[PDB]
Amino acid sequence: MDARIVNALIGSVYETIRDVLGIEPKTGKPSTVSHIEIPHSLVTVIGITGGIEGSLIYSFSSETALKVVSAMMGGMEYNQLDELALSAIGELGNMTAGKLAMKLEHLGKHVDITPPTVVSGRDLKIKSFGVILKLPISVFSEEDFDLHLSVKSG
Amino acid sequence: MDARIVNALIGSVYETIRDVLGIEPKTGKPSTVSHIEIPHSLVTVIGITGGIEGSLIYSFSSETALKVVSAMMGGMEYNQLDELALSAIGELGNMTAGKLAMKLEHLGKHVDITPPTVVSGRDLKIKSFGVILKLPISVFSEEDFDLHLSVK
Repeated sequence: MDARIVNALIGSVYETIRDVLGIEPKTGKPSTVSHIEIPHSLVTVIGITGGIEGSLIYSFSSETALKVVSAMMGGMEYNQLDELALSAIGELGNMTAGKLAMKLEHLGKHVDITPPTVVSGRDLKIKSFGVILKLPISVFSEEDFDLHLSVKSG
Repeated sequence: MDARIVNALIGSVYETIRDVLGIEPKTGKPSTVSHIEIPHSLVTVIGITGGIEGSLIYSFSSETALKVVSAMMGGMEYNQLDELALSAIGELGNMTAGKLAMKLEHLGKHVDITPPTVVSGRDLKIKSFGVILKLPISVFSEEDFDLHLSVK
């Protein structure tokens, strides 16, 4: 996969979780993986079409979901994964793909971002297609966001 | 939601769950829902961009899944749900969305399709965004496939 892409992703995650959560993230080291293990119970999926067709998938614990939402809410404490709570997460990732989309444009990659689809369950397993990039991310805890970027084509 | 779309969807599903699986299915009755109530454990999610922004979410069971595989793999037998089985499952949803897209093209709207993502779990709950259309499908069992098309 193109480092430009990998970099384009990194910047989007960095800039985004800084403006929305107000905290500077710690991007980890890029890494190709064969499948996707979800240790959590909350997973979001965002499609991408065009220059590159695949996806952006990120998940995390319920405890982290809260700190996340509470952060988007300016500071208001929180502890209830209501409907808006799911929208919070969905909004976070959407804004991310939103920035990733713009950055790919500059480099000449015209892609379109799909709305998010937030899934939550117990023993979760996902099956994506294309080459799976893994980007380690530390927001509040050490690596509390295990994000992936699939590229079927592009 | 533009019935001209539900139109392209049910026909797409129909014409696809028909040629790929060789069986004509019964499309239930189009419903409008406030959210997606997941009655199964395996979902196939496919996204739409362009003319419309939304998704296509097939919901089916593990049992229902292997019957699709066998129905695709020349009708032989299939017991485990391994990667191949999975890739088959996606292609089916993918071939559908592909036809939905193709029908959309002829009515003005230009849309692009995302590759599918199969997810599975205990106590599933999918949060979707936008307006939603529910369409029940019966292939083998009665309503063994519940599909949702959330939009813009």
